[PDB]
Amino acid sequence: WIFNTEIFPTVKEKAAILTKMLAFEIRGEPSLSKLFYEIVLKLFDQEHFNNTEITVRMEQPFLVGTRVE
Repeated sequence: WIFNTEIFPTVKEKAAILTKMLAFEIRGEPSLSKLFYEIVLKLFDQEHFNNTEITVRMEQPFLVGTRVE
């Protein structure tokens, strides 16, 4: 979903569906959370001075991602 451009009309729906994936470490699933923080890290990889993300990826899962043991 995230890593391509299409007629999906806004990126806030991608943001709201990806921000829900912070329950993987709360419920106790390490592998799904590892994949999720890998794709958040890849979203921050292909950006130097860019907004290929939306700015809520810099807000919640980046900051929780600096804590993930």
